Amino acid sequence: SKGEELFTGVVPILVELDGDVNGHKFSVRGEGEGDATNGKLTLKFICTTGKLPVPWPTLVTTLVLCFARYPDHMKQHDFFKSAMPEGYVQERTISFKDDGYYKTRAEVKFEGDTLVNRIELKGIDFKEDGNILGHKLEYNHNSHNAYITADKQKNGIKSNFKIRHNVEDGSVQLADHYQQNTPIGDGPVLLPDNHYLSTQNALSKDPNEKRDHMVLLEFVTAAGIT
Repeated sequence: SKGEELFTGVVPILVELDGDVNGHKFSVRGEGEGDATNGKLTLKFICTTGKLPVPWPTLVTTLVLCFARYPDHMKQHDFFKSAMPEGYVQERTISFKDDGYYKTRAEVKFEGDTLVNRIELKGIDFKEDGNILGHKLEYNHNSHNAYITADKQKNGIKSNFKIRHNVEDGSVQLADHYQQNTPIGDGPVLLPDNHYLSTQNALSKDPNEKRDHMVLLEFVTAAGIT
């Protein structure tokens, strides 16, 4: 639909994150490419301030749903692409069970030929000996479904979902996500019927990279509408 023609091929991506968790300031920069026809993302993220003070897996959801594969019968429900190129604001609260929370605010928009995700993150109330600041999470990210609903009052969408992070002792750390997206422009956006996104992620390391970093492969596909 509207905005779909910006995503017909492979698109370069830039991600910039400025973060502060319990007063520990950090910065992350990512680059790679996205292919919405297959729902595929290929990115490499570097911490540009030293060692990341939180586990890389806790930043995956924060670090571009316009690259989701929406099948033909659902093309009228793709809010994310319909907002382009002006883009959208993506805001989340992420509550970690028995621990602190992240608040994130991002702008996702085209800057010329590159899709850019610029994020501010604040982390508050974390336990210095918990799973997050204590670095106790496995280096992976399991698959999740996220239900998308229309926020007709704000011409946007909303979503809430739980991420289950594997803990190195065999337990699970829950991260409860509430999300709200609002268009930056005022043109015709698509407000969808209820549906969901299915996401898979694989995390790896570049052997020739010396900085603290994360190589990320992601697949996102839409479903739930007949």
